[PDB]
Amino acid sequence: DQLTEEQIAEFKEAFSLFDKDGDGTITTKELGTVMRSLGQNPTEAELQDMINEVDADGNGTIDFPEFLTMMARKMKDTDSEEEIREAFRVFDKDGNGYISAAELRHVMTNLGEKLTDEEVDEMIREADIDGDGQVNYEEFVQMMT
Amino acid sequence: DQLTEEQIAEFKEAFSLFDKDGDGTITTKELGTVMRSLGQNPTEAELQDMINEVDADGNGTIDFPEFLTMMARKMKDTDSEEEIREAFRVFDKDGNGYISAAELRHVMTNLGEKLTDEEVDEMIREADIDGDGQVNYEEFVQMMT
Repeated sequence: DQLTEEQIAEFKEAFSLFDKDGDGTITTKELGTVMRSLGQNPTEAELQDMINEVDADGNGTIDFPEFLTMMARKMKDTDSEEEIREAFRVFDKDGNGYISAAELRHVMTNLGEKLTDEEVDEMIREADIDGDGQVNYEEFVQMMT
Repeated sequence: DQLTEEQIAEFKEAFSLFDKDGDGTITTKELGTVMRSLGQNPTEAELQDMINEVDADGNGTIDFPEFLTMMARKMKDTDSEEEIREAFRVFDKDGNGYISAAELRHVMTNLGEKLTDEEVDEMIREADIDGDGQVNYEEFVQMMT
């Protein structure tokens, strides 16, 4: 029991999405963002380990292969419940455990309708992402209108 | 200018959604969350006025007929980009104008692929949601589980 074709393609999609060089490597800083864009946010420590097992050679970079292999060995102990909870956490501002039913709806049904699973990828590529994955949303609005 | 049938149908789906009771009548807050669930955050004077306009008999509620009448007068002054802007603002937790690309991708492609429009509506109905449209997200996580 390994990673299906879809999973692989998912990891490949997230990695490439935050790998501006277009080559096949990403800094340790971008690793955290790649993970979060996958639904699992690692602790500063968990990420640290990952960077070591891969490029503990202080080079700071990570190759898609070394990353894919790493993702497979850890994709064993990973329940779908974690990823979903992270998705809802995005709506929790104060972190108090609650979210607005309205925002949830408006984001899932409205904005989800106006955007295809492939337009989000492109908009992020075209837009200029921060070194922490942070983006100025007016760019998404400007390109959607 | 008249409202399309798709419009009318949304205003009706949202109205009944947050009308926990069953009587085509909702409170001032329920109104606010209904309209936010449609992509249009209304001002607190704006809401008060939509209620003081109709329910000027003490109750402090509003029914679908008048709701739709106002929405018709309201929609004639609202556009599409402002609904997009509000969906992205959902991501800017601190209101600095920036959001996490990682987070945006995750809830739009991952979470948004694990459920449909009716599921979101179905889940919102089965979930305990207080007067502010606020809901404990652990519920949604469990419903999906």
